[PDB]
Amino acid sequence: KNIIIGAMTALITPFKNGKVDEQSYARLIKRQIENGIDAVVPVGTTGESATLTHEEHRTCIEIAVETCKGTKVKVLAGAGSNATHEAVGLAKFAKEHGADGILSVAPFYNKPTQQGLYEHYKAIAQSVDIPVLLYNVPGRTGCEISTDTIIKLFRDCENIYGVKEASGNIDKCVDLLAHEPRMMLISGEDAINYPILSNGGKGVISVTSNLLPDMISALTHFALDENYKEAKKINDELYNINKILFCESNPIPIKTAMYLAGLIESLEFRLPLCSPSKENFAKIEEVMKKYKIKG
Amino acid sequence: KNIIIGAMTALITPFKNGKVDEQSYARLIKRQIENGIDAVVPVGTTGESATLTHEEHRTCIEIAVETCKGTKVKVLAGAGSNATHEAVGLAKFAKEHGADGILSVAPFYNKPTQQGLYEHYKAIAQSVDIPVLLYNVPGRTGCEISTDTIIKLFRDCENIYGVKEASGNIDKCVDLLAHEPRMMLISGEDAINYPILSNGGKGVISVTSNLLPDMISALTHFALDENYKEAKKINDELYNINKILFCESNPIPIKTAMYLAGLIESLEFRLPLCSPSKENFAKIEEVMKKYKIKGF
Amino acid sequence: NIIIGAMTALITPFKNGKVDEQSYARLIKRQIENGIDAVVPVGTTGESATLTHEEHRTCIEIAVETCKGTKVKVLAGAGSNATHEAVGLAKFAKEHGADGILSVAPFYNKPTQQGLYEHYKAIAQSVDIPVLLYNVPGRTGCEISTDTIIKLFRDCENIYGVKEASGNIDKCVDLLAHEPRMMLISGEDAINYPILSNGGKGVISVTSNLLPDMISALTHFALDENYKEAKKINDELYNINKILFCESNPIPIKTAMYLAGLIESLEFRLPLCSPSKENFAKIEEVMKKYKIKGF
Amino acid sequence: KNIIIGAMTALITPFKNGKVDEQSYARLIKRQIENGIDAVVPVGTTGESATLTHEEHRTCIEIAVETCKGTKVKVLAGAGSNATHEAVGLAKFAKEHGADGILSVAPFYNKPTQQGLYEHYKAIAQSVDIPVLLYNVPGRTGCEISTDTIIKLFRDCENIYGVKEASGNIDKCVDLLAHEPRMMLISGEDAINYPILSNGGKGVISVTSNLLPDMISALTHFALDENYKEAKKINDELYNINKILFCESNPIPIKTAMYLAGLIESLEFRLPLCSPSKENFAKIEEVMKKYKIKGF
Ligand SMILES: N[C@@H](CCCC[NH3+])C(=O)O
Ligand SMILES: N[C@@H](CCCC[NH3+])C(=O)O
Ligand SMILES: N[C@@H](CCCC[NH3+])C(=O)O
Ligand SMILES: N[C@@H](CCCC[NH3+])C(=O)O
Repeated sequence: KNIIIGAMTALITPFKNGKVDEQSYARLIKRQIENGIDAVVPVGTTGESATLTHEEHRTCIEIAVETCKGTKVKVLAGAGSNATHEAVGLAKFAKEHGADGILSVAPFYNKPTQQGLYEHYKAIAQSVDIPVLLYNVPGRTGCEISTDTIIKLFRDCENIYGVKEASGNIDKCVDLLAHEPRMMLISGEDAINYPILSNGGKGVISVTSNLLPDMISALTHFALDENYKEAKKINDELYNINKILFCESNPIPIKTAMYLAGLIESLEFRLPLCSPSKENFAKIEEVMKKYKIKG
Repeated sequence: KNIIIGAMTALITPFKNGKVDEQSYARLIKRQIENGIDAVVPVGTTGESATLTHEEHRTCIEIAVETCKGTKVKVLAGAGSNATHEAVGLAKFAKEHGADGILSVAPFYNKPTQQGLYEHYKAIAQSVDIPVLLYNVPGRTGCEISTDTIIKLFRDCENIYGVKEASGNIDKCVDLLAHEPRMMLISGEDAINYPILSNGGKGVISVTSNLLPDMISALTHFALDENYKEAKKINDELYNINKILFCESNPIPIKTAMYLAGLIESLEFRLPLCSPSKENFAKIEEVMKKYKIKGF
Repeated sequence: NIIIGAMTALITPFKNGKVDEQSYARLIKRQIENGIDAVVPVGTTGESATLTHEEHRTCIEIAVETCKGTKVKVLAGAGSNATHEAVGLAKFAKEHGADGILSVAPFYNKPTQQGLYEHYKAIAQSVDIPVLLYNVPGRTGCEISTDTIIKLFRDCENIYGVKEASGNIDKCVDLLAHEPRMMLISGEDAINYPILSNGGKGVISVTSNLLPDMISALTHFALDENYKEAKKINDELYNINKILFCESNPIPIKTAMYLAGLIESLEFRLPLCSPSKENFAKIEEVMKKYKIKGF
Repeated sequence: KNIIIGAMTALITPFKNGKVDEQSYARLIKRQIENGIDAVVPVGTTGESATLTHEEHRTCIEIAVETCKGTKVKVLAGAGSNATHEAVGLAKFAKEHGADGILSVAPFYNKPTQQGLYEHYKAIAQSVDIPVLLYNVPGRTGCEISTDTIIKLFRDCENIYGVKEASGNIDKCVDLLAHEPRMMLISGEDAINYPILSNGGKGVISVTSNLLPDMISALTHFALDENYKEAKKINDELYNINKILFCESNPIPIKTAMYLAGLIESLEFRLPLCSPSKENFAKIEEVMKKYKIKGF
């Protein structure tokens, strides 16, 4: 099956005076390209997909597809929804508008059964032909795509090729690849990028890469090159930034970090997201003072 | 402060051929109305708000308002979203179209901070001049509105009057009312309706009441009338059905039970929701046999 | 035959390492002087884990003699994660004048529900005094399931109920809806009233070390079905009830006793120890809200 | 620091007629030595430490010490307790009767604070002069030794050299080795042996090695040799046995498997442990027969 692996970036969606800032967005994607990043994920969790209108969401996917066209870099379009008909709609759009594949989050809030999860993803996979990456983030969704379901879907569906794991559970990671070595396990948690990669994971979808695309890109390629000494080295030194970028909900801290680095104009969120508390603000800028940020 | 309390129902949304069965929807509300229900909650979690379009969502509110108009049964409209701008738009439609107040779920999925939660609700509360009931269901949303935030919202916003608590945390309920006895604590967890009411809760927003509106109605009014022995009696009897209705994700069992009772024509959901396992179907069917289920 | 009502998990006071036995008697007298219906020598609040049998059994004796000739009963701590030990403890408490035993679920070793049944069955059959089960999964690492609690209650005459310390009011509804004959005892102070209002017949309290009159009043107002008054006290008590667990029980309660001049010295036996300076201030501050009894 | 690393086995404690089968114990330890284990852990959790008397506890250690004498195999004695005086008492015997070091579990049930955990272990480490390995298993104890606490103990106490981690938390394993690279991180969770080792872990204390000591020792040695591909392969192969060895509480499945393998005479537990459900019995037999088991 066709895949999208390697060092991938969960793009922040910068805001300017309320509206999506289409210049910085298309610009930041270029900064990711010119820094060793293999793929970009428009409008994921980090891109505030919840606060974006279906039009704005569709716009960002299109921008991402258009800024990358003609490069090595791929676009993994965030197409998740807790309503299957929307997710399909977002899936069909990405395909008909030229994304390489889609990252489809597990339905949040409505807590579907494993059966419902299977049919949800089957419907999405069987309405496009592009690679589909599952996304398991139970802390946010209130639901867990079981290994059984994940593997079931991988086998039943031609274009479902893996899962972005952000469940903090390395046991599940071993479980996945022990019973199903053919799948692409993607790290969805920055602090444990290395352990996932060292167990056969084939890439990451990073938040930290927004700030430090070089460090994250190198880590993954070192790990993929099976240079575990160097990949662990980077993972170890990135531990502090990886943890501090979650002292409050992503993408709050990362945007704050992208702001302090001059990479974006305004520290601007769409409610219910907001700027962090001053304490966590102090903690971020301090940790930032320990790394070399490029622009 | 103006409020909406008593026996309330988280209305299921019946589908027929994929579309909302509006006649059936109106009819189910009538059944709730005539069985002692004080207010109805169109399009909550139980009404599959996640998979309705904004237009269907708005229609269900219209149907609910139209059906309760003339009765003193209030319409507490589900207006929550994980986007403040959506939540405000929904809250404004609810106001403009006759809803007596709204129910606003804590933002799900995007895990806002307590600061973000406060501003999210303040923005909503300032948008309309009708009662706003907070909704805390951390198991679904991935976030918890802390007791302190709840009390701040209640004290800072004139139309925020309470919270539907669905966390299975009785300590929190004790915490809420020990510090702010003026707020309306609403049970959103059927199994423990009585413990919440008996600690000062002033109503329930029930899933069970779709099937047994009379029993839930009587439970709440016994409790509200301080007849705790009779309220507890009913709560104990309802424990079986109260648990079985969550053998899978609400509203999967309740809709199955409604279908089994002949109260809705077809057992249809919108994906990712679907019919329960054949086993749970049999378990629900078996548990129903222990209860007198009022018809239309 | 049962033990219900307002019960106190007695603290075990230390002076220079050894159990201050005069302080123990004075405290127990103080509990009796304030309407407490039963005392629990050597519970978790009594630091059973760090005591020797020489002391575990000294304490029980003192409890028996101090209560000898009053209406106040003695529910001895007699639990262990080893059945042969718990049986020995059960037999001791009996052979030494205890009116009943409190038996915690086996901690650490995580027995099955089958094992939990065979454990308690062997305990109840060893002695002829009533046995109160103790469920505190946050401490033990296991939970006695509702079915297991009910089976034990039905299969053994002297198993008459359970001290519940799981903060799960649903389980309390479950237990009393299916087995309304058992004595559900509250083991979490903050939610004493909601448990009592659902048919609970008593509390085994930490706060009643400090405020025995109020806890005794609460429990008795609820037994008389004056739920209005029981709720008032429960609400007044919430703050002290919560602060008494700002650190692990019995660290805050012993600190409070010390601050109230009720024990000689703030002395724990390791691994327990003094609270942080911060929590010391918190505890001291919270205490001011309350009128505290002397001897 | 004096250390004890490598492939280690949490020894089962076989009972015949209620008493510790001393001869079978030595026979099992001998089998471990022959199949390449680096250390054995007498009377830990798997050793049913909870139900053994002090006489038996000490007896088991001495058997482990005397069997390992004249070999490279070390004895890491289980010597934890949730009372510091008893833990020091246990520690003092283990040191005086041959054990190369002690494994000391975090105080269970009484939940001491981080400050308490520090003073607990400091009192242990400064009362005997043999290596001490911390044991963090919060699911059994109810408390967690924080990363900061572990590093403080490592730095302020000469003979504390690392921690057996059985919390299924790889993030914590990263935090530990990233801030204190001299830490001897030992896997205490068989299913994640490889991921812990691949991050700089220096050993395992295995339940599975009782049954398959060759595979566990091969896994650990491969990982220490930077041969991650082969170490992962084995870990992947062992995943199912590593998981079903916990369908019921350890050491219930492992002892069952050892009995069905003919490695011990009888399947006796001391209460509150007991024989598994007859269905879990067949489950264990099923999984074990999918592996190659060494005799004596
Ligand atoms: N805020 C809603 C709608 C999002 C529409 C697509 N960006 C949600 O998170 O599901
Ligand atoms: N599916 C989106 C939009 C729902 C719109 C109708 N309530 C959500 O769950 O928020
Ligand atoms: N600390 C040991 C011994 C307690 C002795 C008194 N029962 C335990 O809790 O198991
Ligand atoms: N049940 C006690 C007994 C300890 C005796 C020495 N192993 C405990 O686990 O602490």
